[PDB]
Order: sequence, then C-alpha cells, then structure tokens
Amino acid sequence: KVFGRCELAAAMKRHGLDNYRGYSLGNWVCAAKFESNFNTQATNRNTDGSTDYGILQINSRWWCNDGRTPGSRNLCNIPCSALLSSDITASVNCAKKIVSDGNGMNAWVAWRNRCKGTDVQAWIRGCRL
Ligand SMILES: [Cl-]
Ligand SMILES: [Cl-]
Ligand SMILES: [Cl-]
Ligand SMILES: [Cl-]
Ligand SMILES: [Cl-]
Ligand SMILES: [Cl-]
Ligand code: NA
Repeated sequence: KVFGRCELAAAMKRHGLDNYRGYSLGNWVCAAKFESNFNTQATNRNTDGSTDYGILQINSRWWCNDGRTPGSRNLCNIPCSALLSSDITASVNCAKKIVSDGNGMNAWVAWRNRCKGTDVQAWIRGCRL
C-alpha cells in the first residue's frame, strides 16, 4: 500500500505516535516519507547484509528476524515480513520500542538527515486528525 500523506498521519495518530517520546506527528510522517515514500512494501539492503523493511524501514540487524542477517537480533520479536503489511500496527509498535531505546528518532538516518530541525508540521498541514 502507498499511503497518502494525511491518511498515514491519521493512521499514525490512531496508533499513538503523536508526541510519543516528545516527537510530534509531523516527525513520524516526515520519517516515513523519506524512508519508504509511504510504501508499506519498501525493502532496502544495507551494506552489512541486513535489510530495512516497510513504511519506517525497520532494520533486521537489531529489530526483526528475516533469517538471513547473521549475528543480528530480533528485539521487536517479529518476523521482518510482518512489517510489510498494509496495516501499520507492527511497524508502529516496533518503532515505539526503537525510539525509546536511547537515541530517539536519530535511529532513523533519514529522519536525522532530512527531518530533524526542519518545519515538520508542514507534513500534517491540512490533515483531519
Ligand atoms: Cl508536527
Ligand atoms: Cl537472521
Ligand atoms: Cl493501519
Ligand atoms: Cl501490522
Ligand atoms: Cl529524544
Ligand atoms: Cl497542522
Ligand atoms: Na534480525
């Protein structure tokens, strides 16, 4: 599924991400835009051999099991393929764990490089929330 901007903001808001650990909704929407272009099916390989999965590009190095990332962890206790559903629940619940771990949203490289310190409210402008 490729979410619309306001469609995803609303889904994210329903799932409790608005101001989760102090990150406004616009941060999460911005992160998803640059991580996946709002595409729940997005997958990208990392140089180390891990893979990033889904709308928030959750990494098999630490967070999910894909059976082909030697040495990795599965801290969200989920198969990586479950993070590719058109329902964003699994991705959001794992994202809550990631963002609580110490680094906040700096865990998402795209957030840090493209969203952090910018006018993130623009991403929810005009949306019924
Ligand atoms: Cl915002
Ligand atoms: Cl593995
Ligand atoms: Cl959903
Ligand atoms: Cl889900
Ligand atoms: Cl923080
Ligand atoms: Cl607004
Ligand atoms: Na893993």
